[PDB]
Amino acid sequence: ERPDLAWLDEVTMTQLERNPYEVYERLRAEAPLAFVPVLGSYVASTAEVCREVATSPDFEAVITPAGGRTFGHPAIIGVNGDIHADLRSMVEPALQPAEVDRWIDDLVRPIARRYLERFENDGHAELVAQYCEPVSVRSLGDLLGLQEVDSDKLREWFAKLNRSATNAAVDENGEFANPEGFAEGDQAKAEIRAVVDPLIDKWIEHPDDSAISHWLHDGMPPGQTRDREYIYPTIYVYLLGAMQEPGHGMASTLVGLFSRPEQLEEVVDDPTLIPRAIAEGLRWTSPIWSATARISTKPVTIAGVDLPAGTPVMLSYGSANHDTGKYEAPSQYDLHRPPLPHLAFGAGNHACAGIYFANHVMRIALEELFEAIPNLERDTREGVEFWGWGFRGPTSLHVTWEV
Ligand code: HEM
Ligand SMILES: COc1cccc(CO)c1O
Repeated sequence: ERPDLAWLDEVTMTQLERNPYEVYERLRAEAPLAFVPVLGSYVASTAEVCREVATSPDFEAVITPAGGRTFGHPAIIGVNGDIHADLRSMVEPALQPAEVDRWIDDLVRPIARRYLERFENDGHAELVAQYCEPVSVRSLGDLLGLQEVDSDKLREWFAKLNRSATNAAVDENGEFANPEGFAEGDQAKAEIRAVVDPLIDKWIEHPDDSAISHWLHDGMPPGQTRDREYIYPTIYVYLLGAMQEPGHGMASTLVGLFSRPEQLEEVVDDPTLIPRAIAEGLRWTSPIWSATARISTKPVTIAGVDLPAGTPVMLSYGSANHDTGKYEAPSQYDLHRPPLPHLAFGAGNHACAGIYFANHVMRIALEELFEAIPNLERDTREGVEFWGWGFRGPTSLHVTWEV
């Protein structure tokens, strides 16, 4: 429809998944709010537009089409008003900074040590599968009450939910181009139900300190629980992004540091720089790259585009974090970049609820990794490939060290 952007008609889903940064570099210059045909949606690509849409009183949350097919209702990311307020009040207690600080060290540090002991003397490792993902899912899984769900299974679940929730491609008529791509999401949800329904049955009668037990009971009249159908979509939301993203953030931060060997050495030598390294890592390759959206509630003009009411806008925060209006050479990882605001945790009333927790998980994991393997080096025989448009991270991270 927009004539000068006719080249967007030839952008493919595979291209965006393999590397979205060249298309989005053009979008940020040509059309900070642009309709991308293969995605079937307007997309916000700059920091100014993403922040404006995410915080505007004329927009509210909406789930992406593939997200809605994957999660249903009421996914915390896709609802508003009283339901959103209730779901926020449900999840926020265990994520409060004063609460996290009471137990985060005793949670994550023994988990990190357990996985490190399996390989720290091998001299080689694939850190995504052997360390980053397991620590991320084991830490959250224990907090949630899924202690008996193996980390291999949690990792499989977030991979399947990832592919289902980012199965966004549409055809010429706006219909999903790959309808078969939701089936493995449906299979994961069925497996999750078989595992979690007995745990809920038990928590209803015998509450404990697990987060899901508290989701059932907190704030409820005596003897009542939230219906499991009301909380399952937020359980699924956790089993995708809350499980996946801290592992993604760790791994991207390591890849970035390896790209700047002088900076990797600084951080190993001075672990107090790890939080700064992670913040730059999240900006440099945002784990949640383009997974959420908002919808206009009235006619509104954004970046020169007059949008009717009811218009969805995808928030490509991963592109916003390479906005050259804010950052110098954003495609380069730079630990010594001035610490500026970033959008890797989103913005507004639907901004990430788990920032403080996530930052500590990533911090502790990297502290223990560098303590156990100070001479870590990247395996330069194997290149690092990143994959993902909705969620983005390295598919593997082969490293070596002198034993
Ligand atoms: C590095 C790790 C993480 C990153 C980069 C990240 C980023 C994000 C982003 C970009 C959003 C969408 C915000 C928006 O639409 O404006 C989000 C939402 C959310 N995140 Fe995080 N997240 C991470 C980890 C976690 C963890 C570990 C948890 C839970 C323990 C969590 C809980 C949530 C919740 C509940 C929401 C939905 C908020 C709402 O819609 O009201 N996140 N996150
Ligand atoms: C915390 O988990 C999520 C955050 C934002 C988006 C999704 C899925 O679209 C998530 O699962």
